[PDB]
Amino acid sequence: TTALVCDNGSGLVKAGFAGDDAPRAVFPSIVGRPRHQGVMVGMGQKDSYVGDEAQSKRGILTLKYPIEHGIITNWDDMEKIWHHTFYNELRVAPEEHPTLLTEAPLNPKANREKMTQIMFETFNVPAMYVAIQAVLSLYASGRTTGIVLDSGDGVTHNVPIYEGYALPHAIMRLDLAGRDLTDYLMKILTERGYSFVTTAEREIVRDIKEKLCYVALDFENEMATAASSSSLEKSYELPDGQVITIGNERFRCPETLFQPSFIGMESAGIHETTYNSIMKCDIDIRKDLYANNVMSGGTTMYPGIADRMQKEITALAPSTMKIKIIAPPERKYSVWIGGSILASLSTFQQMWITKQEYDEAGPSIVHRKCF
Amino acid sequence: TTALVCDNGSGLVKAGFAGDDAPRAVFPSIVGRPRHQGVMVGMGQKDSYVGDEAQSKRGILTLKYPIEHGIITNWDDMEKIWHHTFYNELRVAPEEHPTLLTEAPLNPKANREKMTQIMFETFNVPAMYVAIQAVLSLYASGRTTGIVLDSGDGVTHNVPIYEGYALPHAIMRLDLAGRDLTDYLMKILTERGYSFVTTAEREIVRDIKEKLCYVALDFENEMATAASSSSLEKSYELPDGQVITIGNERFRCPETLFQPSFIGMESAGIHETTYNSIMKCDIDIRKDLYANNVMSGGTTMYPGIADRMQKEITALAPSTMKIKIIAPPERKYSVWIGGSILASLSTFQQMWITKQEYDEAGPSIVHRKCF
Amino acid sequence: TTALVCDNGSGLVKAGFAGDDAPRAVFPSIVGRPRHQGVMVGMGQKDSYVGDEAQSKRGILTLKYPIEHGIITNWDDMEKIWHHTFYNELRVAPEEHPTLLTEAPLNPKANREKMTQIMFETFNVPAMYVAIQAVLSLYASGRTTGIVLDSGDGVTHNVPIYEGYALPHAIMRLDLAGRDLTDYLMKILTERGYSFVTTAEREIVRDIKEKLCYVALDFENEMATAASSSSLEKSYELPDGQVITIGNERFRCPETLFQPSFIGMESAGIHETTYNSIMKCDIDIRKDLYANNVMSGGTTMYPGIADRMQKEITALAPSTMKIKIIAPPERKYSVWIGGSILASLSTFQQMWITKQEYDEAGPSIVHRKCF
Amino acid sequence: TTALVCDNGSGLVKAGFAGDDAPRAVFPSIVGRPRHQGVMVGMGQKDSYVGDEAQSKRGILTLKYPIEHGIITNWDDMEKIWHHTFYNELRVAPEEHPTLLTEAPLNPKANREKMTQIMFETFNVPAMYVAIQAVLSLYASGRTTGIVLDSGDGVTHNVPIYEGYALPHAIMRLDLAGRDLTDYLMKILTERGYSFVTTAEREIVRDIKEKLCYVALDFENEMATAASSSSLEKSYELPDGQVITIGNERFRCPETLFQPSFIGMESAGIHETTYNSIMKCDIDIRKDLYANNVMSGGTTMYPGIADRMQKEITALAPSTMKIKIIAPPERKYSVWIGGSILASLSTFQQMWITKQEYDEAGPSIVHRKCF
Amino acid sequence: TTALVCDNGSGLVKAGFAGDDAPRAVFPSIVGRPRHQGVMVGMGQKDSYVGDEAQSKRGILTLKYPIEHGIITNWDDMEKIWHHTFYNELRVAPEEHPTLLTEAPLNPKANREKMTQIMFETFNVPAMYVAIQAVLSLYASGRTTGIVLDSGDGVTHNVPIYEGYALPHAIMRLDLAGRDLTDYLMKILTERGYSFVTTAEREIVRDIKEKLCYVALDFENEMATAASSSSLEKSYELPDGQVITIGNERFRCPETLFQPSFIGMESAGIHETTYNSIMKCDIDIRKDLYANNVMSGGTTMYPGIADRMQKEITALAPSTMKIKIIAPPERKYSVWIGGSILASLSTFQQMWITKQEYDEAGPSIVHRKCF
Ligand SMILES: Nc1ncnc2c1ncn2[C@@H]1O[C@H](COP(=O)(O)OP(=O)(O)O)[C@@H](O)[C@H]1O
Ligand SMILES: Nc1ncnc2c1ncn2[C@@H]1O[C@H](COP(=O)(O)OP(=O)(O)O)[C@@H](O)[C@H]1O
Ligand SMILES: Nc1ncnc2c1ncn2[C@@H]1O[C@H](COP(=O)(O)OP(=O)(O)O)[C@@H](O)[C@H]1O
Ligand SMILES: Nc1ncnc2c1ncn2[C@@H]1O[C@H](COP(=O)(O)OP(=O)(O)O)[C@@H](O)[C@H]1O
Ligand SMILES: Nc1ncnc2c1ncn2[C@@H]1O[C@H](COP(=O)(O)OP(=O)(O)O)[C@@H](O)[C@H]1O
Ligand SMILES: [Mg+2]
Ligand SMILES: [Mg+2]
Ligand SMILES: [Mg+2]
Ligand SMILES: [Mg+2]
Ligand SMILES: [Mg+2]
Repeated sequence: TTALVCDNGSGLVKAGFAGDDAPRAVFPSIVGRPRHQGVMVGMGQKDSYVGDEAQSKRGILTLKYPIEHGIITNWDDMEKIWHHTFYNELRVAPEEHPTLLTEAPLNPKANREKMTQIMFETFNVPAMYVAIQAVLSLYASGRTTGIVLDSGDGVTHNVPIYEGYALPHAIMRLDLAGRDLTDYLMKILTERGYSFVTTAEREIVRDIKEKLCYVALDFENEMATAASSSSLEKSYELPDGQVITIGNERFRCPETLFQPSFIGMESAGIHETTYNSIMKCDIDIRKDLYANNVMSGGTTMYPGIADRMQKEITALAPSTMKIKIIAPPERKYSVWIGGSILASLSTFQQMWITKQEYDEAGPSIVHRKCF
Repeated sequence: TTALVCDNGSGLVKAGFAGDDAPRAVFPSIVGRPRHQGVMVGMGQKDSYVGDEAQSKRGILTLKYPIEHGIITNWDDMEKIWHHTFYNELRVAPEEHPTLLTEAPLNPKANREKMTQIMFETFNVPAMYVAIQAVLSLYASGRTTGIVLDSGDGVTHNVPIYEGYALPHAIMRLDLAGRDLTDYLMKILTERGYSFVTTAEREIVRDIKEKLCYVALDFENEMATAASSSSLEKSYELPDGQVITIGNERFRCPETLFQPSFIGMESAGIHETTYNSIMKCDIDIRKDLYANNVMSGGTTMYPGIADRMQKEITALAPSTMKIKIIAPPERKYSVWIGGSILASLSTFQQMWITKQEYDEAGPSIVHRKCF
Repeated sequence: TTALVCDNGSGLVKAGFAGDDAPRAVFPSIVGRPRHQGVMVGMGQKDSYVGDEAQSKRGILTLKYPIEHGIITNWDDMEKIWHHTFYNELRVAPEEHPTLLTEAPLNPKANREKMTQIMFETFNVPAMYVAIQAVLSLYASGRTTGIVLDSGDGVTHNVPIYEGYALPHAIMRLDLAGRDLTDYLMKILTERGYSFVTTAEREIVRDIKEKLCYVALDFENEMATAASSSSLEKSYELPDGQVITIGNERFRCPETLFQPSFIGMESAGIHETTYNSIMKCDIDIRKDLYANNVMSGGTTMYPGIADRMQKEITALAPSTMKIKIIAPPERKYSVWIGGSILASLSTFQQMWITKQEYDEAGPSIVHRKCF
Repeated sequence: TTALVCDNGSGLVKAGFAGDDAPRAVFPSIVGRPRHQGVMVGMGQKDSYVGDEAQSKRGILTLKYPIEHGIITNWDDMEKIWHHTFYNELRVAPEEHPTLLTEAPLNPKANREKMTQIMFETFNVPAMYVAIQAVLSLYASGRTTGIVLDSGDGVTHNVPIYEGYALPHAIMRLDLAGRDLTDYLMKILTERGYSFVTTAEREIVRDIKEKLCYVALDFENEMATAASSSSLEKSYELPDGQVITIGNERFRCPETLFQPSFIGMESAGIHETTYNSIMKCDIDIRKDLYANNVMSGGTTMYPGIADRMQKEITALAPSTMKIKIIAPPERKYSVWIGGSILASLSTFQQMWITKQEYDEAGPSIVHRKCF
Repeated sequence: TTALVCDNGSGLVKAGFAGDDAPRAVFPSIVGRPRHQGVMVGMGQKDSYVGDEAQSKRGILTLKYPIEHGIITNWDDMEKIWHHTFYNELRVAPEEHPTLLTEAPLNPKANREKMTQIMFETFNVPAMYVAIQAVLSLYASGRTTGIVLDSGDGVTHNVPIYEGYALPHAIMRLDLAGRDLTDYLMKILTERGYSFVTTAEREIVRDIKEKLCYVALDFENEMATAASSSSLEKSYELPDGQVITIGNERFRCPETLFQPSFIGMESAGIHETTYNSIMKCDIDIRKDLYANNVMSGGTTMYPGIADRMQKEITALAPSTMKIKIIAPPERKYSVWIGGSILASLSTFQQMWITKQEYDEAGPSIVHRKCF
């Protein structure tokens, strides 16, 4: 029975079974192919590496991410990852369980529809349902009210929910996200001669970022103190033993989330995106949202980012509004956790879209709405 | 002598001279600033683009509209546009002529007062008068009786006038207008992967809308026929040569005017706003208003919108009431045209507020009433 | 008065005076040292050969290029070349003139800073300014808009500029360049027994390349026709009189620019690097960039390379976009020419960084931005 | 059935049958001709001695090596040696078996093609395949990852292989090898009056080298200790009974591999050639290569050479990188052993190029790639 | 002051003073001892004849040459000749002057060291320096670039020098030289009954050779014409009045230099030795060497030898290479002349090895290198 929860994000694939409080399979949504050599099978050499093994043999592969900015672009590779997810990672035969999928709001309708088709035809998934990540994030936090600030790898978005009701009219979405932060950092590391150009190296820079980068509480001030050599500098050991010294970049990188323009992004920073979404909501609600900002996973894992936003939102908001940011430990899996909850949830059972229904109605059925 | 007619709307600035039957200067109320680069003058690089040149170099500018929802918010940029209007567009020295301004009803009093101050101090305008757009619209149509339905970019409003008398007690005003329609359309275009996020792209979407969108006579029915691929689909070529295919959005966008809730707007659709305004009028007048609905400019330019409202008002009204909607060609400049007429009108001459009077009485003088 | 223009590239040093339309001193950035013998001075034997004399006596020297991939690595030898440039080549006493330097974008900050220090301390250069090569290239072409495709010896890079504004957010940079092409060719010449291993021989292969190699319009097709002995074969006389016959290599070498993977380079070919840089620009600009691609110097000197890219970009671009590649004669000195123009340019005068300023502010001053 | 493994090197010919763990025929690739006398057959005097008999009667022959620097130069004599190999040494009729040949990387294409022609036409070899020596060396060591350092008689080369994939982009090749070491030693022996000038004597010096020479762990230091008469001196008995005393030369000879310049070679020593090849590989691989350097045969047989390189590579590498050099006993036949393995390998069977295929496609067929 | 120049060759001793353009003492390096008689002093009969007096009384002496193949073998007699050189020939007291010695390249180190010891201990030579003959030969010719072809009595050798730099890596050395030519000729004269077996007679044959022998431009052709009695025959009068007729031998003798094998020499002829030495040099140099071959003394005095080599080198070389052989009159003293120049040369002064230095450092000091 149970159910599968598959948070097929743009960065990491988080899969597991309903009822568990943690993902069982967490691995990079990556399909790698022998960068060079051509590679005739000959003996038995495969030309396809997925997830952890692509990381292991990263040095000979060109790594691709099927999903870009929250949208599945390379469907062949996407299908491949799902295949791998079920059989090689979870070790489960798809048709045993109904599957709960997730996605970012404001995606192309074809994203849902094509994904749906595959679930029902390639994997023969008894029944399937695609939920919105923001909703799930609140379930994880145990809230019915708040601003969900999702921000990881491909997509950043804001969803206002009030006492169980979604306020779709104020959804915000940015391309700013972890992947942009990574690439920005690559560009910045170059300032010190640390040239990174390969997809392998990009991947390394992701690892650098996740170890050293953090959010400043006052970018300008801290940046100024960085003029003096100090604790702001911290080293990193590369795979080949070469040691890197990181300085300003350690906080300049994540700062992009607050100052978009760093990468040529025209939009406003996440604190204003959040604030404005609240401004687009009814005045009787605004207060409740101010005291219940809920950070999801991904890039919200930077140290001190909660405090930084608390500061800036407080500045933007009215002085009597209590600004409080919810940013629990394990929020990196917030969506997946919510999925587990929802899937195990009793009444939710009626929401499954059976293959039967799909065959009867066709693709359009996935756009039905209900909690 | 003559006079200047300056229909300083929220979307387009329409300026010209009294007596002409068409605006001489029609350009976007836009102030653009180099999105990125910082831009030290250095050689002679300016950091300020207004109107047509902001459109021309749109790709490197962050475009701002000084006016929002009919209210001047960025006064610095507003002043700048007026400067540009007089010297760069009309090529006229302000102090030569008295100036006729316009605005939406129910604006903040400070809007009038601050605007007034600028006219008299920055531009030294001999004498100035601020009229209400609805009144002017009827002058353009040659009517003394009717419901003026103004609806363009920032403001939609209803004003009942009967045989030369204004009925201020039944004025309606909505935030629904062209700019909301544009942004809704952006949100909807996303359904097909047509991501538009920049102010430049917003501007493009405005152009899309103005070419392809039209009003359905029966939204539900037409929307249903759109299930079959047909003539409802129509393509559009983007600035970079990429081709867009528009389907449902082609009529779903303008439909928002009839179903507000599409963008989270709580108010009733324009056909009910109109109807209700008539209901708030004396029963002896109602009949005359029913047969004389006058559409102003802006969004009333959508194809078939007159017929659509005729239908719905007919449904709302009594069966014996002849419902007739006046929606002349060139109504996109209705207000401006009326301004030209009124300014050239003999007796109107007494209405000018001289700088002398202003200096004697102060700001409050602009709230005097007379036809 | 005047000014010195010193395009200190990785391959050739191009120096001259502002106002001239051609470099006065063009010579190889090479420092050679007696390969063997040890060489005690004894009588008066020097152990240091720079530029043309290193070429002349190439046969007994190990030739080094101080600059690698656009970065100054051997600062001692770099200083030496500059010394030579001023006194032995230009025959000018540095302190007479302000100096305009150039470099590739995305270099290590220390490259600028150390270079700066030397100018002010070793050569006592009154005032100095370091410009970006791409900007200069457009000046040479007389354009304010276009994609600069720089590609010579150490660095290939793409810079988008629009109507005087730089779009730094879409700068691309590759290690692929002339030096890699040379070394690839060495590796390929080996196929016919033409073993080249010395730095002297590398230098010869550079000369081979510059005489015989050209860009195919259809690599696959031409390569196929090369199966038949024909005009594709062309001979070359080595310094010792031995005659070489070149076949496939004549176009396989430069083809690497379009197919990176030939040398194990992971990145995309220059036509996609260019295209993608344009894709990273605002959609309102893209069109203007498509019709204004500007090839700089270096490797763009291969025959037919303009036509080849025109073809491939046309394939990549939308069918309505007019693809036009600007690739003027004398583009091999494009940057230097632009430097001459800019240095002579009136308003530019304010940009000089005086030694005074440097002493007051310190190294960081060279990162100030302005046109 | 089985297969023939013929490691036709430049020094020794190693031939045997697939499945054996050792060569059956190991003899010098030498063709000797009566140095003087002219030699009319008369009675039955032959003018051609091959291999062991050329060594036996070395004193009256001018000895030639058909192969020079890995390239077959004297094809007539090459054919002769192969004839001898099959009939006089192995005692096998060629057409019984498919033949596995080997060669150094980066050879002239004509080397493969002409060799191929002979196999199919002179010897009528059912099917034949030419493999690269480096690959075979790893098979012998049982590894799928490592740096193959091949260095014997005519060719020294470096090939990086990672988990079954070849990284051709970082292949290095030097002319430095055993034959150069021999000739250098001849030149050096002259210092003590030991004049060796004949090809016979060269051959003797080869034997001297193989008995006495070894690699210093610290050349400078050891060389200094050699100032004192000691155990560094060791004697050798010549064929005529004359006794030689060897001193410094005992380690100065092999030192050339680390200091090229000793013989006027411009290239870097083998420890830097190795290191640099690793530097040309992806950073995620480098570590694995550092701990898996695999020495092939030939000159790697010098005593302590593994330890010497371990030292110098350790100096070059990062301190955290575990440097380990694999240099097994019997590595002098590494390639041949690998050949035996590969030939017996099941799936490899498909790789044979049948004479049929050759006749159909022609010479070019030998450049097909597959494992 | 001045200096002594002592070209202590294997055939003739050429001694004189620095600054002179010709040797003052030129005499045979011969020590003769009463062949028979025993010779007790008795009255005052000496048992030791050196140089000219050994020639005068040649008929009763067994003549020995202390030097063989460029190596001093009989040190007792060597010392004796030097004694004679200084006191009996030059008439100078050694200690008055510093002494410049010469030797062939690739000699045993003990040759230099023992010679050195004697200079400092037996003759108390203030300071001494041992130069290489090839270098000196170029000084005589006034060149800094060329192939020195030295070939006289004991040693033939090739040294490449380029613009003041020695290229030791391509030095060639043969035992073929005048003494071998003499002995070959003795063996050949026997064909006509002219038996020569004594050292006295050997000496006569040397004189025959120097009068009649010459180099053929086409050995085969000329040899064929010698079938007819002609001008090729030429007579010689022996010391006892007996007349010799020389025919084929007149050119067969010197031909050995081009065809080594005539005396059982395995090496290649001097034209190939020269050519190959050039081939071992860098390709950028080869051309300069081709046009600057410099013949030293000794056997290069044969008539037409320059033309003969020009022919054969031209055949070996590329058709575009201008082959030019420098073979000036008085080249028989080339080395000595160069010595005079160098010794008088200003800067050279620093090169003298003082006895002081020798006593401090010991023998090894003579292997220091510098020009
Ligand atoms: N400790 C960390 N600090 C900062 N960012 C992190 C950290 N861990 C992960 N990330 C970022 O989050 C991204 C993926 O997180 P996730 O929320 O699972 O993305 P998605 O749901 O879009 O797949 C990573 O690619 C990385 O950029
Ligand atoms: N052909 C058209 N169809 C539909 N809408 C239009 C058309 N032309 C203009 N508009 C809308 O009208 C807006 C401005 O019209 P206008 O009445 O001048 O506005 P305002 O008076 O508020 O400045 C435009 O921004 C656009 O949204
Ligand atoms: N005729 C030519 N054809 C092709 N490539 C050329 C030609 N001339 C020069 N080059 C290449 O351009 C390189 C240097 O050009 P340049 O643009 O001055 O380099 P840089 O500015 O990096 O110093 C040369 O090293 C050579 O590789
Ligand atoms: N014990 C030894 N020590 C050092 N070098 C050796 C030894 N044995 C052989 N060699 C060198 O290896 C050379 C040939 O080895 P091999 O690897 O078979 O050469 P190739 O494969 O090129 O024919 C010999 O000519 C000799 O120079
Ligand atoms: N005219 C000549 N023709 C040919 N060979 C000569 C002539 N004169 C001298 N030689 C040869 O040169 C030899 C010595 O010349 P030289 O160059 O001084 O020898 P070395 O320098 O070795 O002492 C003589 O022994 C003789 O063999
Ligand atoms: Mg996510
Ligand atoms: Mg209006
Ligand atoms: Mg350049
Ligand atoms: Mg081998
Ligand atoms: Mg001599």
